[PDB]
Amino acid sequence: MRKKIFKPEELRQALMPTLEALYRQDPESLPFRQPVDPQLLGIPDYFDIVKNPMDLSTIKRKLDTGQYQEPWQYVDDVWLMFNNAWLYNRKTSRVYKFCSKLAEVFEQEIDPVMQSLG
Ligand SMILES: COC(=O)c1cccc(C(=O)Nc2ncnc3nc[nH]c23)c1
Repeated sequence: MRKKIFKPEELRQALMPTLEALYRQDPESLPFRQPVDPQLLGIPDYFDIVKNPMDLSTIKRKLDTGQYQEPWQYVDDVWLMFNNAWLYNRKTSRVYKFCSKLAEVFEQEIDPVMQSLG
């Protein structure tokens, strides 16, 4: 099977608008722009529950520097960010609701872009 047919710089160009769409969500992107800081947020159990943290700044730096070698690796990091927030936070919470808003934006933005890689 063929692997890594796209250049990382091709993935950067194709996928960047889906990431920019998340950054444009105000105020829903604000809890996701920087890594969760458990000390600042007073949630000392965060790293016990969330074993692989992810946030927009980490995704952005990986995409900007061509670290994604397959399109699904980017998609998996975005989903990891969402799934961590839904896992840790109460379904009734503001962060949980804001996560769901971002995931809805991402779903609408990502489907046509993945088709354009077909
Ligand atoms: C620059 O950072 C901020 O301004 C800000 C504002 C409000 C909330 C947060 C924040 O990270 N809250 C979170 N609490 C629990 N779990 C989470 N998962 C993602 N964010 C989570 C950040």
